[PDB]
Amino acid sequence: STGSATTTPIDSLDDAYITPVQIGTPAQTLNLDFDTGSSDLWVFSSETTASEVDGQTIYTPSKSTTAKLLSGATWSISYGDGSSSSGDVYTDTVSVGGLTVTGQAVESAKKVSSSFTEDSTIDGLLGLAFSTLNTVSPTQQKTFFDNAKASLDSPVFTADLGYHAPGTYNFGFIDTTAYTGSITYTAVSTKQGFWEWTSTGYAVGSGTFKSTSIDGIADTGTTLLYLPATVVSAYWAQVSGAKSSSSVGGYVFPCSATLPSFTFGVGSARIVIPGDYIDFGPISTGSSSCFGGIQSSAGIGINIFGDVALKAAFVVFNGATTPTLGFASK
Repeated sequence: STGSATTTPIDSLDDAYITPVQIGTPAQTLNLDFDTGSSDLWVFSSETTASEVDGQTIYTPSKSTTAKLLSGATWSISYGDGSSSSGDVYTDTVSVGGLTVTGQAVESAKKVSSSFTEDSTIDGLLGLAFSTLNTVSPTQQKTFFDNAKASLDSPVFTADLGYHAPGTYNFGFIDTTAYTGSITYTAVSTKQGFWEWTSTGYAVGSGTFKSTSIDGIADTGTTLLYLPATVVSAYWAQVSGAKSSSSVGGYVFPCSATLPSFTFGVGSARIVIPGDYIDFGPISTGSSSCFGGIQSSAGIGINIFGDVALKAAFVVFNGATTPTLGFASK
């Protein structure tokens, strides 16, 4: 089997991407944030505290003839950005882009933190990291990909995120029309439960490439590119008037600037992030200070190749017995 779904930016900045997911019988379609940096599929629901729901579509398990309470199971998650959610668990039929899993754990939120409530466009998360990170207790549950894997034509999914445009998530096949040149594959460590890999270095604009190992994770659920402070300083030094602002919480730059590109290495290959991809717009409405898309990972404890980097590539998440990542230009 295969599946193929379109993923759409939630706003004009590509702050996140949502993908429609069918849950239950008859189908209830919710728009979920596909997150290769976590392993829970959780949804706003009929059980979510009413004051914490503001415009999201909810899953109502009592309206699904295939929903079953997973008795005794609870979940609770805290993300890198300080947001959180928790609740109880159902199993139900979940379909993505025509690919169906029966008996998927659907984690129903009883509580969500304010950042979830305030984002009316995201109805929940679909985690695509390794199932060792899943938070369901006392019986840990499998991701949608891990449940689908054995049925797929190939044990892979691909992320093809758009810049200010829709893109695609495919399951079980590699669309050879969706990228240019060849896919370069690179080793993955699953020791922290992430799609963790080592970039071979970077360049800023038309500058020389610096060969240096940068360990980090491929994370579709993180908006920005978080790298070591040395690398980030080297990038922003090429932008007149850019500075790190403790009050704003990262590097800002004059909205009048033209940003340089950023290149990262994948083995002997190179992925080029155009400068425009690194502009996240005014820090507040009407400001002439703009927020940068490349930020320091200092204090986060890991480097994160989030959407700013991934949207410059066609990315293969290879779930074979020994997982690997693939990157192609597009």
